[PDB]
Amino acid sequence: STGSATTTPIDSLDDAYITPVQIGTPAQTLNLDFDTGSSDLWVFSSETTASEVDGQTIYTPSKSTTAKLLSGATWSISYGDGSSSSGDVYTDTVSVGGLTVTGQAVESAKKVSSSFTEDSTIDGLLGLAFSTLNTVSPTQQKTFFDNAKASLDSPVFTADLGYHAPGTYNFGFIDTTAYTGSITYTAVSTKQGFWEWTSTGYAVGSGTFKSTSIDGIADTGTTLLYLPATVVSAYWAQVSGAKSSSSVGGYVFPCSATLPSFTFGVGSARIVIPGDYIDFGPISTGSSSCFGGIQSSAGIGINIFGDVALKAAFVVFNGATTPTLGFASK
Repeated sequence: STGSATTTPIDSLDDAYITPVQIGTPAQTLNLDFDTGSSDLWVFSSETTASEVDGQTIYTPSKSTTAKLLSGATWSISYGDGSSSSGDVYTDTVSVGGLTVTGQAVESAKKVSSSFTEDSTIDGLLGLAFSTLNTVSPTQQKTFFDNAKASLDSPVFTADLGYHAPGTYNFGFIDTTAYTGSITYTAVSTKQGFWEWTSTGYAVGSGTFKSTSIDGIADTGTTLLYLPATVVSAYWAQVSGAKSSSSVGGYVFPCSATLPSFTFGVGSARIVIPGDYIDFGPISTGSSSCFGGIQSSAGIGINIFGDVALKAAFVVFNGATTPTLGFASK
């Protein structure tokens, strides 16, 4: 089998992307944030504290003839941005772009933190990291991809995120019309549960490529590109007036600037992020200070190839027995 679904930016900055997902019988369609950095499929629901729902579409398990309470199971997750959610668990039928999994764990939120409430466009998350990170207790549950894998034509999914435009998540096949040149595959460590790989270096604008190993994760659920402070300083030093602002929480730059591109290495191949992809707009409405899309990872503990980097590429998440990642230009 295969599946193919369009993913759409939630706002004019590409802060996140939502993908429609069918849950239950009859189908209830919710718009989920596909997150290769986590491993829980959780939804706003009829069980979510009413004051914490503000415009999201909710899953109502009592209206699904295929929903079954997973008795005793609870979940609770905290994300790198400080947000969190928790609740109980149902199994139900879940379909993405025509690919159907029966018996998928659907984690129903009883509580969500303010950032989720305040984002009316995201109805939940669909985790695509490794199932070892799934938070359901006492019986850990599998991701949608893990449950689908055996049925797929090939044990892969691909992320093709757009810049200020829709893109595609495919399951079970590689669309050879969706990229240019060849796909370069690179090794993955699953020891931390992530799609963790090692970039071979970077360049800033038209500058020379610096060969240096940068370990990080391919994370569709993180907006920006988080890299070591040395790399990030070298980037912003090429933008007149750019500075790191403790009060804003990162590098800012004059909105009048033209940003240089940023290149990252995948083996001997190179992915070029155009400068415009690194502009996240005014820090507050009407400000002439703009927020940068490349930020230091020094306070995170891990480097994160988030959407800013991934949207410049066609990305293969290869879930074969030994997983690997593939990157192509597009």
